[PDB]
Amino acid sequence: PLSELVERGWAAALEPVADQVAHMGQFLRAEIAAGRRYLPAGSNVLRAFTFPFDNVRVLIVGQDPYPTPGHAVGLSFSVAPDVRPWPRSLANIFDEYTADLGYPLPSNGDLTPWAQRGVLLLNRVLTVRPSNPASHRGKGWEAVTECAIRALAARAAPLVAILWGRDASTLKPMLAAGNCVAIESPHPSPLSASRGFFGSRPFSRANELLVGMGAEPIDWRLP
Ligand SMILES: O=c1[nH]c(=O)c2[nH]c(=O)[nH]c2[nH]1
Repeated sequence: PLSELVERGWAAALEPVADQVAHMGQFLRAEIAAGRRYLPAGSNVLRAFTFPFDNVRVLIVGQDPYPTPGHAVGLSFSVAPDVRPWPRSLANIFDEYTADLGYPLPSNGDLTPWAQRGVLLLNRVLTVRPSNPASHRGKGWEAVTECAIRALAARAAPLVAILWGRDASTLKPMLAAGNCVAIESPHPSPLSASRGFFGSRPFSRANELLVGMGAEPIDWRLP
């Protein structure tokens, strides 16, 4: 029952895909029964939707959770506070963080503070088989996250989208079709590094766009 698993706003917003969420629940049970594992932990799978739907001002889109055991924590790109070294994508994100914003290197890879402040860290696919990158594509997550993005875009509220998962022509449509949605283009991914990602200034440009739409900027500062 969605209201059990996600925040009040999110439970209402995701009502249309409530059965598909239940189905993914049956999928993950079937995987354990079949002797395959999944990440992140069951209690972290919908973690992105445990922060207030109404407060979201930025969407960061990834593709799939980290396939390495102990990395995936149910926020796109985030890792648990004791994870070191950081995955490549997150080191790349943090290099852009310091360059764009001028802040020092974060103390750890926990992006929880971004989530608390209205950054939706959403992966298109919300589970993965450990050590098998992108193993859960086409298992039914795509409809769920599409609806989430659709719902978010439909709010009479400012939204900036950052696309770090390369599915631009998949996602540009839903978003472009909302009232007050700005999409950061182009769509370099963290692993494209110095071929487009570094200097993309996603953070400062999100804040310029929010203030331009009469919204408060995000405080991007991590501890
Ligand atoms: O394209 C991606 N790369 C990652 O390294 C990653 N990590 C994550 O949670 N989502 C994504 N998406």
